[PDB]
Amino acid sequence: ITESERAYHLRKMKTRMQRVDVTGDGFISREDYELIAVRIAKIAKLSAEKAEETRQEFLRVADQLGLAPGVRISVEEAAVNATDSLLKMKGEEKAMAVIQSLIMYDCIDTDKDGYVSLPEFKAFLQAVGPDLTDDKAITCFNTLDFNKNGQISRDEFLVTVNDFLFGLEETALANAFYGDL
Ligand SMILES: [Ca+2]
Ligand SMILES: [Ca+2]
Ligand SMILES: [Ca+2]
Repeated sequence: ITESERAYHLRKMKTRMQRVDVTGDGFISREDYELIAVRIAKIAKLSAEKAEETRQEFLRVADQLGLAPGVRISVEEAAVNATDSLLKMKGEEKAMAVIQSLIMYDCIDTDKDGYVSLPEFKAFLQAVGPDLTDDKAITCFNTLDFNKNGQISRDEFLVTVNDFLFGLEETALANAFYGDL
């Protein structure tokens, strides 16, 4: 792994943590996960029943990540610890990290039809990136939609996640993920 490779990977990890920090305090906490769910519910005009299910799902992810009440990790620490951890992983641990990431797929799938639609992916991207234009969100969606069938399936999401977490050189995939480093 080169110095340029490591720096690229850190840029990706910084993008991830800055996008997740929707509260804008320079930390990652369960408040961030809750706000992303709340914003998705507004953007996607979810019913009150679906909005609460989605809020609970995001908080469950916060719980799985260890973001208990009062726990806050700086975006700087989060990003550094991510590049360090992920770049040390061998094959079996990589595979598990990728499967684990699919919990985020399920969160974004708010109608639970097992696919991520354009509305669902757009709601997610604009929840974490309020500055991202409708056009750019569509571009990001089209990047993940490998077969151009109008939905992001779990296979498409998974191969994208793998490149985002472990990729060492620039791709359109990694840019669409959050998207825009
Ligand atoms: Ca935050
Ligand atoms: Ca769906
Ligand atoms: Ca597709």
